[PDB]
Amino acid sequence: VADLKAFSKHIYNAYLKNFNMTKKKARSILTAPFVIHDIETLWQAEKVWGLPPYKEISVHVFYRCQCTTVETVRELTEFAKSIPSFSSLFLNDQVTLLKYGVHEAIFAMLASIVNKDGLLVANGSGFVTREFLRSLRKPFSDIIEPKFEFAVKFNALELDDSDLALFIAAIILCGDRPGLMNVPRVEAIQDTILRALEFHLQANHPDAQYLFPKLLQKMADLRQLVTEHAQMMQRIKKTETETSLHPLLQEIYKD
Ligand SMILES: O=C(O)CCCCCOc1ccccc1CN(C(=O)c1ccc(-c2ccco2)cc1)C1CCCC1
Ligand SMILES: CCCCCCCO[C@@H]1O[C@H](CO)[C@@H](O)[C@H](O)[C@H]1O
Repeated sequence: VADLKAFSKHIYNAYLKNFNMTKKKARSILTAPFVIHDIETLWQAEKVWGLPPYKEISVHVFYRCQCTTVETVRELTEFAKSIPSFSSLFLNDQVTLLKYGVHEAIFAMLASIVNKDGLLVANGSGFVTREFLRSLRKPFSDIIEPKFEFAVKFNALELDDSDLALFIAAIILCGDRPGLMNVPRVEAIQDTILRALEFHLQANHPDAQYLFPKLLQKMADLRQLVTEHAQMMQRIKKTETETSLHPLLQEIYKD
């Protein structure tokens, strides 16, 4: 309880140092950004704002998701490396962790910039509506909406940034990942983060009953969210041959 408090402080600093936007700053903005809600406003935003050559509205928007997804893998990688227990693993295990962990963490973190009406883009200087993203053609509308369903429920838990750092540290440092070399070591670290999380919630959310087991179920739900995301990504790679898929995301899905 004493030790695990110090542990959590370090993981929080890892978080504050590496992530380009806190949930704190996102809610404050979300409560002014340029609203993108149709083709004209997307154009004006671009003309708020170097991607692959143009194809069409839905694909262009998918290119922008893809670029932000890659940018977030970057942050998550620096954040992981800022955790001494992560950085102490052999480099191959770090890659295995990030490979199977980042999309779960990405979708967890995504909730911070989402409300029921849309999400922030371009570092908070823009806001893209959910109805606009719903209007894109299949399969680009289908891959977007489920993340929204997840976020609004997740945001009802009202985690702050110090909760999120442990929660995401817990997602990354997961002994379950296929092809781990040193499983007992990663399981041990995961257990520690989870114990630290449990205590942290006790102090930070003293009136929130069931919050810890609530968040453990969200980790199980994120796992299913990502399975469905990869399946949709398989369909896009198969039916949308003219859409470019970033090589880094390719190396992640190839598993
Ligand atoms: O999986 C992969 O690796 C392949 C990529 C598919 C990812 C599916 O993308 C989704 C789905 C749901 C919610 C958000 C996003 C994309 N994101 C955005 O922040 C974002 C960025 C730009 C726009 C935009 C600009 C102009 C008009 O719209 C809109 C949203 C999040 C997601 C996680 C990191 C970023
Ligand atoms: C930047 C952090 C995220 C990295 C995620 C990408 C991991 O890709 C994997 O890299 C391995 C070599 O390291 C290959 O042996 C695997 O075939 C490949 O799937």
